[PDB]
Amino acid sequence: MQYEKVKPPENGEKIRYENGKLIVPDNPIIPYFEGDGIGKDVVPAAIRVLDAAADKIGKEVVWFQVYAGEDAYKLYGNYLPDDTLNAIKEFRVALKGPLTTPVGGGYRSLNVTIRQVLDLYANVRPVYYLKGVPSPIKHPEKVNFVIFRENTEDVYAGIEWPRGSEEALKLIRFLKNEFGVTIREDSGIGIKPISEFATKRLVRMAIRYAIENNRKSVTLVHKGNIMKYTEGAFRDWGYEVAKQEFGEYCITEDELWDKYGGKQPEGKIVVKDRIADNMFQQILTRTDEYDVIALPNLNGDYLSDAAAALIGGLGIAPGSNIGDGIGVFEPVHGSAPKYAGQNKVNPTAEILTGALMFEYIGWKDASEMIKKAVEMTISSGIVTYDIHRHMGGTKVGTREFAEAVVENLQSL
Amino acid sequence: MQYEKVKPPENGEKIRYENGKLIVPDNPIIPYFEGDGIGKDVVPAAIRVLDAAADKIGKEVVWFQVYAGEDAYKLYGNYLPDDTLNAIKEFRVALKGPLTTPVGGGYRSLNVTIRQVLDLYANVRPVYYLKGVPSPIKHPEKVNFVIFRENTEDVYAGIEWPRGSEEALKLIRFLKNEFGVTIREDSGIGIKPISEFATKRLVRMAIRYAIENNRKSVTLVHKGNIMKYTEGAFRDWGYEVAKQEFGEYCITEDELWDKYGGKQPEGKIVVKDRIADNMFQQILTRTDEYDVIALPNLNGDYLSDAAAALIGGLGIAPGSNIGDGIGVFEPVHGSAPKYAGQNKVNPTAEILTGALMFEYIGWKDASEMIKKAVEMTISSGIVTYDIHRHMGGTKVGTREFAEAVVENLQSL
Ligand SMILES: [Cl-]
Ligand SMILES: [Cl-]
Ligand SMILES: [Cl-]
Ligand SMILES: [Zn+2]
Ligand SMILES: [Zn+2]
Ligand SMILES: [Zn+2]
Ligand SMILES: [Zn+2]
Ligand SMILES: [Zn+2]
Ligand SMILES: [Zn+2]
Ligand SMILES: [Zn+2]
Ligand SMILES: [Zn+2]
Ligand SMILES: [Zn+2]
Repeated sequence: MQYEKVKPPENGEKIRYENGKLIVPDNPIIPYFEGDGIGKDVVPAAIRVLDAAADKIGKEVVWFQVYAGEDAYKLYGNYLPDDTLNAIKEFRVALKGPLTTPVGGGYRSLNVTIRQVLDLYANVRPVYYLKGVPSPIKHPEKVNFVIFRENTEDVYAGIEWPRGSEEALKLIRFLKNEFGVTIREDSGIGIKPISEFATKRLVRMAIRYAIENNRKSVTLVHKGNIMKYTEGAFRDWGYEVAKQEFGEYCITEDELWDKYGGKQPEGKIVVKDRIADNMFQQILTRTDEYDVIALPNLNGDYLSDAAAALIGGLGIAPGSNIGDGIGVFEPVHGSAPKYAGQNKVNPTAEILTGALMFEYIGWKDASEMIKKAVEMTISSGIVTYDIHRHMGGTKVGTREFAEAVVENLQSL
Repeated sequence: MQYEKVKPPENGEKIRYENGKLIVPDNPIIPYFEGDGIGKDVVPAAIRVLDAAADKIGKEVVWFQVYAGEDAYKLYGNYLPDDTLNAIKEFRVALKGPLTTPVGGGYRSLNVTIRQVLDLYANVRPVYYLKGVPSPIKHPEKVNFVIFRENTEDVYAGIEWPRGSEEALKLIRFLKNEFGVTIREDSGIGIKPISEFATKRLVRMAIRYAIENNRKSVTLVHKGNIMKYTEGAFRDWGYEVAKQEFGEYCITEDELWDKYGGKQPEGKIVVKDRIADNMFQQILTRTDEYDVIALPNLNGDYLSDAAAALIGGLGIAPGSNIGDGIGVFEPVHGSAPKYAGQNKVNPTAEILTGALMFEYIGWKDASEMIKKAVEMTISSGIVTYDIHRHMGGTKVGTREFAEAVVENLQSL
């Protein structure tokens, strides 16, 4: 690719993507940017940990520092340059730290435009428990999900207009004359679009994941009993993909009971569905019963934040945005201005999202090694500010914490 | 008021609604109906407990039996007859069992028409812990919320059209050519209206409730960071109700710290706001910081279910649908056909709903006595089979459970 104010490294190898299969080297070049505030601290930390987890299983990563945020407005005059985008476009996995939405924008607008120009349609969140991390629940150890969230549409597509505005007012009056529907005039208005195409590729991804990692089930979560033609369609469209594209692998829950007596044949993945508002109960009492979960945008967000709270909270949650043969990896957490000062914030989220990057790369044995080592060190009592909370009497800084997990990794 | 196939009782007095107020005599006539299946068990049981609570406090409910569901159908040819709707309209407050929505109609439809004709715009749910109920979390006793959910608008109002229907395609095209919004045509399409009127009605009642019952706070829950003109509007309209209608009582969080140094003078209500997806953590880790919660329709449903899940579940949840000087009190659970008549099901939810009804009509002390009685009974390990599953104890029938809460009620 042609790069402006930064060149790739002479020492690396591209990851490639033919068919739908991702071809990964032993020395892949993977771009990353520190991003804003806290990122200057946590991303370096994840790097050192991933460095050691790489060189532990006879491989190496060749990091390609690109830029985003302040670093970029300082350098290109722009917060999200062509270079950065084009680096991921070319190299297909990136590790990112958190961004700050510049004065003017809209919520997480730099993260919006990244998923847009790169077509990252799925937010993928693994939720699991590490021993030693504090939990508000009695049985956090039973929690083990991977959540696949459609991330392009639903109410979160930002299609809406304020009360009393001319566009709002025309929509309401349109809906009156055309369909005889009557929306009070003093109303703000949004629109909720869910499409066959977008539902079907998110689910197709979740199922393929289940097959490929032999998870026992895929659960479709929807509110299709009140919202028949948006949420209810997500369900019908998700079932269709299981039924029409994966009949080798997928059986319904009707099929589980009548045809298989309730036995789970090897190879087969159960595809089931649960009403969204009941899932909050299900992850608390039937935690055992869910692995891969596939959800629309809103439900995806709520359920996955609910699940993280069981397991130690959002501050340590690893995230991902994924499309076709391409992925971008950041913690679910923001950039926090102050961070108590420097070197005091928790790198665990970034480290574990680093681990998630390796899983998507194929090096899932190295991902596992990172999880165990993060655990061994949190269990030891070595923790930063945020987990000294409910085990108070041992501290240690951001750098010192990453080093201590490095200690534990090399110790296999 | 006229009655086709029933007659109101000989010996009571109407509760009255004058100025903003219920005027409740010692002997109110209150209509009720058993409803379907499980209803023939738990409603009579709740009645036994409410009679003992009223008597102990110098009061009497003159019950007025009316019908809905099957019983109504046989008696009237109408699953939801005129006299039932009218009895509630005349006598203002009603206790109900659950209703199976019959073969092929508007969803939880009987309950839906009830709240439409009677204009019950708030769904109100107390969430609190009773010792002796199994709980998945570490500090259940910190849970003490009352959730006010706007129950007339939002995506739950079913304004919505299937993919490729003329109605949908015409809406999609209109949005493309009028607002420059491109919606994929393989989309089903809903609309999310949120109006001043509905919102201010809900928030008003929530803040009144907090004043009348000395609750420390009202939290507005919304996803207005992403949905500026719907949820965001809910937020701001709620703040306007606080400042402009309840200025003598309501302080913002900023005021709490500026004006009172973070204390909380007695009599001031903190009105604050929080992001809906952040709320699942909050109710688990900062659970003592929340009291009165006011939400729009969909957030209200997810959050209140997720709160019931902390405390023993939906099987035990009291519920309320409320309007201006009018209220219908139902448990949250359905009619669970397969158990009908067995003297098996747990009547705690009806019982607790009866208590919620007592608060509504101003008998707060009786209300407190019934919750207390239920605790003591369950604490003792006197439990119906649902709790017995998990706790062990003395398995007891529906009736003997009620007999046991009566005997506890009388010792207090
Ligand atoms: Cl978030
Ligand atoms: Cl009739
Ligand atoms: Cl429900
Ligand atoms: Zn356990
Ligand atoms: Zn199709
Ligand atoms: Zn089809
Ligand atoms: Zn979220
Ligand atoms: Zn240091
Ligand atoms: Zn009296
Ligand atoms: Zn106004
Ligand atoms: Zn619900
Ligand atoms: Zn027993």
